Amino acid sequence: EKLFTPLKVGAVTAPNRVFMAPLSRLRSIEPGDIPTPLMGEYYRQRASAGLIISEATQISAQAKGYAGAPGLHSPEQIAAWKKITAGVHAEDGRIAVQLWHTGRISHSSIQPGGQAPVSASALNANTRTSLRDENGNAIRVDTTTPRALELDEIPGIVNDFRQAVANAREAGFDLVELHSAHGYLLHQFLSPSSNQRTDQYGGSVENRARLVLEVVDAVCNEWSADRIGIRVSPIGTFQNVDNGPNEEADALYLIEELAKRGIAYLHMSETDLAGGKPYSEAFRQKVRERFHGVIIGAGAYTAEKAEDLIGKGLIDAVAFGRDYIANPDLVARLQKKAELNPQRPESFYGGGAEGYTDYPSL
Ligand SMILES: Cc1cc2nc3c(=O)[nH]c(=O)nc-3n(C[C@H](O)[C@H](O)[C@H](O)COP(=O)(O)O)c2cc1C
Repeated sequence: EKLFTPLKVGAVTAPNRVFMAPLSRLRSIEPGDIPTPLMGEYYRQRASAGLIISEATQISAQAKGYAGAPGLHSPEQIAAWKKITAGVHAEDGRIAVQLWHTGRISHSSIQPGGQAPVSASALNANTRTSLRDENGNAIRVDTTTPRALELDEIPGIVNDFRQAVANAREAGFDLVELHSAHGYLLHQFLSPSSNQRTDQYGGSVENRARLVLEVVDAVCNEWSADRIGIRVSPIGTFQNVDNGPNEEADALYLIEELAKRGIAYLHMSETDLAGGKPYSEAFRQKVRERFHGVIIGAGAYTAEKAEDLIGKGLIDAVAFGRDYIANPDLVARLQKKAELNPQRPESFYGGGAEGYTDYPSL
């Protein structure tokens, strides 16, 4: 068994390889998109994880696409996150903040000034996001057609990521995870399906990856490379964003570029919740030989699959999502081979303590 052995992950050392995947639970305070003491308790309950990766967190107000998702741009948000990271650290845990811009997966009603959200191009995502109704309950609503970012707006986006990472450091996070997956802003630029730009930020894979790599360079400079992770989902289709006709070659280009920056980790979201074709061992080997930091696998993993791939030297750790929703002490349960609590999907998004902090530990 290798799941319960330590792993150096950039600036910190995880005592085990059972990581908590980033999970939007949409329970923040509005107005202000502010983390809450209840969120603090939820994360504290899970502090035995090798590493906690937080729910996706806005780099800016414009970044917002979901009602109830927290930010890390305002003083009030920084102060609230400080309490949450202190709680995790009080229990000898480690926590990374996942930072995103939702781009076109958003709605005008939650944008600054109530205006259209932004993206690489001006075509609708043709999906839904989650807002709140008049009583504060999560509701699904069709995405608003975006405006294409103007070329002179791109530096501001890079700066917003940079500033959010500065803020993450002050808030006491151990690492940051850039959300470059699942059809959100960075992935919108990466994918040819969502990027029809004719400037240097569209066309070739070099142009499509230009933005995410500018962001990686900015955040490594702001803090340190050993503090930076990135989540990608470069094979398959996610939230209507596929990865184009040369997805494998384009993925390896991006991974080679990321490797040059010497960042802490590469987190691969292998499938959407609806499923997809499995990664081949050949492709995993091609990834492994290009990236010289920690590789985290994710997507419907079992402990058995995690052990198999860690044992083969293809990944270093596994992030569990839904099992972590339902099992605060997932590490102890997997170590002891104990049964897991049943999941209650109706309370994954929005609401309060029920379905959030009421899954018991052993
Ligand atoms: C309720 C819920 C919220 C999620 N929120 C995020 C998120 O904020 N960021 C992210 O990268 N992935 C998010 N995902 C994807 C998970 O991180 C994970 O990749 C997915 O649940 C598959 O892994 P699992 O089979 O271990 O649950 C979310 C998944 C669920 C079920």
